[PDB]
Amino acid sequence: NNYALSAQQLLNASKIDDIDSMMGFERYVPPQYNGRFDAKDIDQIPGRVGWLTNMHATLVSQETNQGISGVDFYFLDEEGGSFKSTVVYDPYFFIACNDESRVNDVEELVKKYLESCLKSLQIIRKEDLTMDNHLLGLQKTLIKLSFVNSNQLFEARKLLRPILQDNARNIYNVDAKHLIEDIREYDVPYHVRVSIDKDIRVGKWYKVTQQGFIEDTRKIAFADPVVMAFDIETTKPPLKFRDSAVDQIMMISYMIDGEGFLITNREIISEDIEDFEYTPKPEYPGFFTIFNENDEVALLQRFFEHIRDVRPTVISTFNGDFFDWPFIHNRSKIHGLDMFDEIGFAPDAEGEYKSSYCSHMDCFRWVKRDSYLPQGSQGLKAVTQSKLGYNPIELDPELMTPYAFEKPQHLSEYSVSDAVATYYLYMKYVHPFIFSLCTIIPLNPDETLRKGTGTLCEMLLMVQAYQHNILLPNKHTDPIERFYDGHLLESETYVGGHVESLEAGVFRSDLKNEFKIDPSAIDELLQELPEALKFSVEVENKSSVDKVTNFEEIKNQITQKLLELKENNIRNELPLIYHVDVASMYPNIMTTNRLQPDSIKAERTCARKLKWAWRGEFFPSKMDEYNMIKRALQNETFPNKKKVLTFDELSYADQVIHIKKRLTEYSRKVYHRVKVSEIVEREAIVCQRENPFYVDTVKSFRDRRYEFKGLAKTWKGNLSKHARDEAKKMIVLYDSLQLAHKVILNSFYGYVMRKGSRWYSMEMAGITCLTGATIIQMARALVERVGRPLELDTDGIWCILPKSFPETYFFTLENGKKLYLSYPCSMLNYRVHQKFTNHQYQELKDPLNYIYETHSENTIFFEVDGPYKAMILPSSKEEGKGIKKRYAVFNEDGSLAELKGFELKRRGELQLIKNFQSDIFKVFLEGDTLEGCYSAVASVCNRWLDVLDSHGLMLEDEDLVSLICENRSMSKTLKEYEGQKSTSITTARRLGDFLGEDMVKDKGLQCKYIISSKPFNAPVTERAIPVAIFSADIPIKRSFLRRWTLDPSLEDLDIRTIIDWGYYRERLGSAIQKIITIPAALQGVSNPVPRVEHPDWLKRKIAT
DNA sequence: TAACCGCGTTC
DNA sequence: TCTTGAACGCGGTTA
Ligand SMILES: Nc1ncnc2c1ncn2[C@H]1C[C@H](O)[C@@H](COP(=O)(O)OP(=O)(O)OP(=O)(O)O)O1
Ligand SMILES: [Ca+2]
Ligand SMILES: [Ca+2]
Ligand SMILES: [Fe+3]
Repeated sequence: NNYALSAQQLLNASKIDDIDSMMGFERYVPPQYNGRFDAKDIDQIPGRVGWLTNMHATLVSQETNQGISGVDFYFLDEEGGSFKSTVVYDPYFFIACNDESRVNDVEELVKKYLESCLKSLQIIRKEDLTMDNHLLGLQKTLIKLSFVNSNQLFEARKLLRPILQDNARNIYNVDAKHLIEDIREYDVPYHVRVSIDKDIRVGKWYKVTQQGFIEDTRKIAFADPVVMAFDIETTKPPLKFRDSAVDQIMMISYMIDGEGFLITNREIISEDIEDFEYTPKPEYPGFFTIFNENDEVALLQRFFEHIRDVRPTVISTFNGDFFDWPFIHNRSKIHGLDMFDEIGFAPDAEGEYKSSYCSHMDCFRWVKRDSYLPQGSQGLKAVTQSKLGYNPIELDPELMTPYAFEKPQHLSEYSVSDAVATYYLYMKYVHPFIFSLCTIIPLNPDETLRKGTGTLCEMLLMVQAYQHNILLPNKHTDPIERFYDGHLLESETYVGGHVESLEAGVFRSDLKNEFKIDPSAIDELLQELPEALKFSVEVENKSSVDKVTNFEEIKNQITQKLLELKENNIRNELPLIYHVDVASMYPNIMTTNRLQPDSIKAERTCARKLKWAWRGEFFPSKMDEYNMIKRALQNETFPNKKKVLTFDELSYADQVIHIKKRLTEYSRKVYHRVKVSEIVEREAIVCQRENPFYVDTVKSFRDRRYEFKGLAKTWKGNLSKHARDEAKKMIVLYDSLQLAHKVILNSFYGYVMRKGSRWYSMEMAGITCLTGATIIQMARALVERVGRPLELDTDGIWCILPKSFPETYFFTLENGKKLYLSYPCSMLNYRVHQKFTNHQYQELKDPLNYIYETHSENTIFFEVDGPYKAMILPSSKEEGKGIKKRYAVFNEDGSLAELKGFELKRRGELQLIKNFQSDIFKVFLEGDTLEGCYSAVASVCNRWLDVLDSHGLMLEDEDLVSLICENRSMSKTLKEYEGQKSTSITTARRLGDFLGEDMVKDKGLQCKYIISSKPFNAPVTERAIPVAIFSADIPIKRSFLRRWTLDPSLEDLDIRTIIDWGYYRERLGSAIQKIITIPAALQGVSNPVPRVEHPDWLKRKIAT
């Protein structure tokens, strides 16, 4: 019932109100005032001020029978206390009409059909970007159906779903039902709807008054919530995962606002623990006090009791939604405790643990979304070293439970290791970012942390659409089929970024390089030189040439250098290793071109036609064959007392899955292919006068990210003097903050392609990509002619320029100030603004009379990364091909500048290749000549080959397994890969066989394997031996080690007997080839490690 | 062979 | 239900 649901949500509400009272969040109703809610005199109006930390939807009773929708807001005050306060706002959505004439007619019919759920209805008007002449002022008439609570709203939709689907009777010559076109803004989440309409945001200060919340724009900083972070280490069966059903919590470490506490279960932890200290850097103090308890239930209850004592409004964990919280929850139930009644936490619809007064900050969600760290470096170990600057305590999870008996202090100091890292990781990186993000995104801390960047973008866009009175579009629904010249398509897409491998090998400042400069390109550069340094001064640095002392001097110094290189073109010199890269490329291409989904028109100036490249992946079959297989499927029966289902009876989508997978069979059996793919160049018109609310939202977020990037460089430019340890401290703060916004910023591009988007446009996303490829290839077309481009990717070109090429000069202003000039950079930027500027950008100057001014927009700019020391790019093993998206770059202080894509960086490759790649790359700095350098690298390669050919003799059996184990992660559970083979798959099966099916039950299983030599002549996937078998009982070992070798006579069990050493040697050989010997070949040096042979295509090209 | 896939990168 | 995109390397599969 609708009155039953409201009754259920009402006692949830009274429970929450009691938990909030317990934790200090009593509902405050402000003193009554009947005056002007004048905002300047804020300190006269009676009420209570507070920093807003949370907001949850609610249902509120009479203070009729059903409740009223509202939102509880959770504040911290100025007096060290807390309070909570409720706002009510009627849920609402809109009905649109085919004909504006009879709008009241459909308004009386809706008053009839929704009589038992509607509360009120208005006639309002919003701007529809779909509508004709909306730019001249026209608006859309809509009925605003208002409701008492969120249940009546969904109830009205359930009644209107008939009427809408119904319109999809004397035939010899309209009713009110058939004028309901669609319904709008029914989707909007309620607390989002309140936070938007009432302009309330978590993280701002408000004075709560009877007239509403008053933003107090005076307070400088946030308040200071009491923050608590906790980790739990529990018992574990050997070589098995931790199971809440069987195991029990050994200890719970935690920190509350800099003070640490460890609670221990003295029924598994042998002795008792003294209050010790763990501070791995001076800035991260950690004095812990231990609460030694007896049983678990005593441990679980010093925990629950300590939470109520401190009443924290933030609790942080690391992966606490998947492991820590559900473990504590289930072990309290077995001990007869309701965690909700004790703490207020309970799982939500996604199984994540949330409370009302207290945000649950799982940092694992931050590192995964916003850290800009590779997944290989997203464990808490790596996250501490990267972003906190020390090496935390580390302990083998197999030694964990026995060290509880044998060495309790060590396990105690690994437990507080994880807690100190978690608390300070939250306070330095997660807390400032999320709560600042909350001041602009209409969500509370829990959802700001966990929602996807696409969805964060939708929020920001929905505030904008609303505040400019723009009617929200409904969410996009995927076309269930599309057809291309009769062929059913699998994927409709566009050509994305351009990326080129051009040269491989070692390039280095100390070693000369041959260049062949195009004289005709120089001629161009000096022709455009005069206007290009005017550009560097006025548009790059935002000044005037009229104020610069030495414009002609710099203009002459470049001229002779360019002229010298024009006559003496074929030159052999040291190179300048540089990187050019467009700053926020795709956003700036959108803002420069006024690119937004509502701007894309279809034949119906103000018109900037731009091209994109459409790619379809259709089946080779004809359409006669498509209906043939559909008829085949219709005659056959499908499963679900009704487990018998017509083909027609199933949803149009699921049908497609069956048609598509049957069509892959017929195509893979009549046409020898599953997909034919085709590029089609298409053009679209982009209206330059359309409401730029989307473009302006991306412009505003771009500007927000740019400021953090500029502050980062400002401290980098201030790095000359603990100055070298405090200036470099923030380089990371600000870079993190700029990198955190990078993914959200670029999601404004991806958003227009996302499922369920409200502003879907493939045309828009394709136009951005094609423009970006045209720009990057224009830049390479010129760098070819004056240097050697090494590697190019979307918006970036690595290159060597002749040492003779003009680089850096400083303009001087009458002020005495200097302006930075990189002629390699400004020579491209000037070309970009010549060739890619939008001279059709129209913007309303006077809205009151609809008068637009037209002007020229170009925010596209390259940026120069740096004069570098060395760069090592690998080469493919196949002829002619290169390897894209991998390389290493070094700074002139020897330090590593960039490492991209190599197995060293990726999550769980074969460790041997990871340690090899960690070793050689720095060795590429040694030697005095190109060949002397390759000889230094070779010496490292032979040392590794020595390890492999010696069958790791001189290597301990503990490191030998660490070095030869590959670690692949199963994105699902083993059941879902049915009909697939992989080393990750079979090693997971063989592990379920060995240790039980209970370790095959959770997704994301880490599969650590060895490839065995036996069974010989078998595919590599059938020889993947899980690594824990060698840690097992000698009986259990020798059983499975032969069931997997298919050698029942097997007796020797030393790892060196089982391992297919020829297999790992071929892998090491491949890494030696691609990084070293084959690029060596391409730079004219004979193979530097003869023990790894060149391929026969390279052997043929030594004699030819 | 040529085609395609899963994972985790670089954009 | 909630859900940013495409390009690419590598080691495995398949017919
Ligand atoms: N996560 C991503 N999601 C969507 N598009 C991306 C993403 N990363 C990169 N791109 C797209 C849009 C980028 O503008 C473009 C080039 O990427 P990239 O050079 O790494 O960053 P950027 O140019 O956007 O900012 P910046 O160079 O200032 O750090 O490719
Ligand atoms: Ca842990
Ligand atoms: Ca860029
Ligand atoms: Fe137009």
